[PDB]
Amino acid sequence: AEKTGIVNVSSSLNVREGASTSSKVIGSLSGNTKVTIVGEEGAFYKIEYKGSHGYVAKEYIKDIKDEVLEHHHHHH
Repeated sequence: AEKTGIVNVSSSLNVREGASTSSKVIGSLSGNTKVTIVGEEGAFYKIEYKGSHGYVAKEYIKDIKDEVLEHHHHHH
């Protein structure tokens, strides 16, 4: 069951490849941007980053709810 967390920042959210507060930044994501979570580890959530696995703190994650959107958007 995949989970989507809503990003909440005053400017932007940094993405780390490790799990520490200052491990290694590989890029950043826009605010209110949804992130897919496949698991959790420590005080940080694991997400599927394009090219590898991104790690972010739970503090920048708010309102976590499932939302995979049913297939076939076109309504019969």
